Amino acid sequence: AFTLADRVTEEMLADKAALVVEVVEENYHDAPIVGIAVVNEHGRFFLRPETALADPQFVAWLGDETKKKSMFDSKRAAVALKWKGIELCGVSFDLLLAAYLLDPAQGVDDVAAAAKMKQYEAVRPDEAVYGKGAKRAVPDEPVLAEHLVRKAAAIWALERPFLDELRRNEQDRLLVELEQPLSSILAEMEFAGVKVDTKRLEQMGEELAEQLRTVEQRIYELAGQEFNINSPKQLGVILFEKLQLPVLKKTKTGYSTSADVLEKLAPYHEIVENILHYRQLGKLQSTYIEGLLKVVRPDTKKVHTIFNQALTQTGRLSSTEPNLQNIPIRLEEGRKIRQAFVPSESDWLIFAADYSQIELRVLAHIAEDDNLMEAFRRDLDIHTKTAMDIFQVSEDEVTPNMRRQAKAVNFGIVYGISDYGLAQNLNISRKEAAEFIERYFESFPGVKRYMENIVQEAKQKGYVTTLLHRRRYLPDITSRNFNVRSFAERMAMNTPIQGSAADIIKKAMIDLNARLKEERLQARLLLQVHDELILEAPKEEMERLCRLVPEVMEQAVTLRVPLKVDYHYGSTWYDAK
DNA sequence: GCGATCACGTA
DNA sequence: GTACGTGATCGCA
Repeated sequence: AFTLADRVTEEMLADKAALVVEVVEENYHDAPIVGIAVVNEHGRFFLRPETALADPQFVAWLGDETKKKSMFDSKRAAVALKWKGIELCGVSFDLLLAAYLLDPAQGVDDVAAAAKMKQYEAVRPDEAVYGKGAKRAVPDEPVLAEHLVRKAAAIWALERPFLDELRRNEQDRLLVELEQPLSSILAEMEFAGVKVDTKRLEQMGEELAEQLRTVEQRIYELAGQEFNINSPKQLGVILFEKLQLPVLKKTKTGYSTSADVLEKLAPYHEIVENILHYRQLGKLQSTYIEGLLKVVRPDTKKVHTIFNQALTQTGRLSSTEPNLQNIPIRLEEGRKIRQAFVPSESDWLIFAADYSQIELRVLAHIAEDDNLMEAFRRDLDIHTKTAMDIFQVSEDEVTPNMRRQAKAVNFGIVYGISDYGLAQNLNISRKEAAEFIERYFESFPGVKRYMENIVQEAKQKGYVTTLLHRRRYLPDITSRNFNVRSFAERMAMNTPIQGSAADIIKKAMIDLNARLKEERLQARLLLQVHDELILEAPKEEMERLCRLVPEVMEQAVTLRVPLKVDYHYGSTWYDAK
């Protein structure tokens, strides 16, 4: 039973409650709140949002940090309330983040999935209530209210079992002093958003458009025919049947036309380099020009990404609508779209600070490899130093190609890519790649020991852990299938590395947000991008930030090797280089 | 409309 | 054959 309340009453404002502030729009920025459920010691209550969000006692209760609330995905409700001018405080337990720390592979995205983890099933999955895709819709108040009360009652019942397992895993502080405080920082970053110079994007767009139609006209000429260049099937007919170009790699359906195999087909026909150029420009025009323009809010002229904090298996953040963690950087006209991200106020600047080789530094510390640790204590170029060791030469003898290959080995560790993957990246035979790895392990025997020990430890315990006690379970580690076991072994090696880097950057963000308020600076965190923090601040604060931000990031944790931060600022994201 | 598929961008 | 998010095509409704 539950009270479908018409008025907010004193008893709904207990100082501990499960709270549900339901936002059904996937993108919760400036999105409607469809209902409110409160469960506490005195009862279970459903509130209409027009009612509750106009009651000064309820609003005051939302914003009172000493009135503790338990929620599922508090950041969604916090941001939706931010857009209504209302602060949400006192969230002492977030069920979504608790479920994510306990087992990231469950894919827990609604209360029901988390509840299943504890054999609690008196709640429906959200897709059963709301529908899927097109037939998505808010149901009637009786149906809506019951579902919201049931989610709140589940949260109420589930806090204690979740906190108990968290404590057993030594993850209670990880939840309470890292992920939940970070969730507030992320909410504030999303709400603030990034200002976008839509005029320059549209200018870049009109320019790729004229360059696309030139190259595209060239392609039809070289094909002797018009076709959908965007359709890898049609393009595959033209390259491999009409032009008789050799088939170097097959895709599950037909012929691969990846930039991979196309570069190897370029000597055979001038159409290929044109297809590659069309691909590059169309990626930018469609995904980055047209994509970003679609999600700039015309009220703010800002993008307000949503950070997904309970998605990745490694503990990294992901971001959506737009995804600002894949904005081009390696090729120039790609990276020039970062010129479209500007400060949101005049006389402000963009400030970007990034960890230099944080994953390899984490590895040096976890593996305690004396050579790796020396390399970083000397602040060497790690790729040059790896090439020196692998190829047994002095620094003066490292050719760019030796460095490129040492860099690919290092990248292969940081991402745990397969031995077959190193051979594929370096376009070498699989055995040539094997003796590469071997040479590396002879130069870094501590990394080899770490590789072998962490795989044994994963087999033994069932999981691997990061510096801050995040864990990833690896059931596939015993599978009698080779490819399935290899990936699980590679995740055993890579997850403590990537996940520890992720932990460090999140602690950096927490420590930085406190120091900014402590220093009374107007600088604000805007974006985190796996290893980079991006802020905007008044011109007048750049100098204090050049000292402050790298200091906070480097001191976030004490490793056996220094942490190194590079930082830049400029009047756009591009120029913070 | 909705998925499966391919391709590609970042870290 | 790493972590993910997005756009296009395409075949089946």
